Parts: sequence; structure tokens; C-alpha cells
Amino acid sequence: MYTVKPGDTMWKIAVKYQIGISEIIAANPQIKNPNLIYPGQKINIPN
Amino acid sequence: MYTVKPGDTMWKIAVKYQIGISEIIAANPQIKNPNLIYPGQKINIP
Amino acid sequence: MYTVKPGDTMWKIAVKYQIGISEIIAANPQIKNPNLIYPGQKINIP
Ligand SMILES: CC(=O)N[C@@H]1[C@@H](O)[C@H](O[C@@H]2O[C@H](CO)[C@@H](O[C@@H]3O[C@H](CO)[C@@H](O)[C@H](O)[C@H]3NC(C)=O)[C@H](O)[C@H]2NC(C)=O)[C@@H](CO)O[C@H]1O
Repeated sequence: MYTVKPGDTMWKIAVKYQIGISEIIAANPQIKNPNLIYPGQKINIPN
Repeated sequence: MYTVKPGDTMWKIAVKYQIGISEIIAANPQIKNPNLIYPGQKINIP
Repeated sequence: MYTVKPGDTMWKIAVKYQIGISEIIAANPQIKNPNLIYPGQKINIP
């Protein structure tokens, strides 16, 4: 549900959606490490 | 067939040369982490 | 309070510590250019 933008970190995404980082991680169990994601990939955000 | 220069990122090389970001990443599976590239590295242009 | 590993960038260190790039930049005003950190350099992680 969010397309990663250049420079984004998980904290920035968490700030934008006002949700904890661990909730975003739990929505994406296929991700090996968020340090491998690149801009233009889309991650799921639980509402 | 592009040599990384200081200051480059994979997104900047894709935007500057008009290559899609998923295409440049898929052309370069030898880059373990697309966020970490170094000057002098050669990357493939699809 | 953290030693830069070969292969670290400020963005990778921020993502490891669950913080943002501005926060790690703010903590390190001795770093002239946040894109350029060196192996073995000591930085602050707040
Ligand atoms: C896929 C994508 O574009 N990701 C973005 C990241 O690339 C970008 O981080 C910056 O990445 C470059 C390239 O890896 C880093 O430069 C490297 O930095 C190290 C440590 O200083 C240095 O040894 C390398 O020589 C140098 N390489 C080059 C080619 O100059 C740069 O430091 C990263 N910047 C930061 C602040 O961590 C991040 C952040 O802009 O965004 C991703 O979206």
C-alpha cells in the first residue's frame, strides 16, 4: 500500500502512517531485511 | 556497461539515464543490496 | 558510540536502529557530507 520513495527509511514510513514499525514489519513477512528494499517497490501497511 | 561514480545511487542512475528502476535492479543480480554501490563497480545496462 | 563497518551507509545504519536519516544526521554534525562515511569511523547513534 505504500510505494517507497528515494531516501525513505522504515521510521519515515511509520511517521507518515502514524503506525509502529513492528506493525509494518508484521504486515510483510516475505521481506528478508528492510535494508534491501529499493525505491519504487511497494510495501503493505496495516490500517 | 556503466561504471558507478561517486555520489551515485541505483535510483539516480535509473532516473538520469532513463532506465526503469526494476529493470536496472534485475539486470544486476550480482549487487546483493541495491542500496549499497561503490565507485568503480560495473553495472549492466539492460 | 558506533563503529562504521565496511559496507555501512548512514541510511543502512538508520534502518538497523529503527530511526530516520535526519535523526542520525542531527546526532552527527561533524559529518560534512552524510553520503560519505569511512570504514572504522566512530559515529553517534542516539
Ligand atoms: C536503490 C537506491 O537508490 N537506494 C537509495 C540509497 O542508495 C541511498 O543511500 C546512499 O547510497 C549510496 C550508494 O550505496 C551511498 O554511497 C556510498 O557510501 C559509502 C559510505 O559513505 C561509500 O563508501 C561509497 O563509496 C558510496 N558510494 C557511492 C557510489 O558514492 C550513500 O552513502 C547513501 N546515502 C546515505 C545518506 O546513506 C539512500 C539514502 O539517500 O536512499 C535509498 O533510497
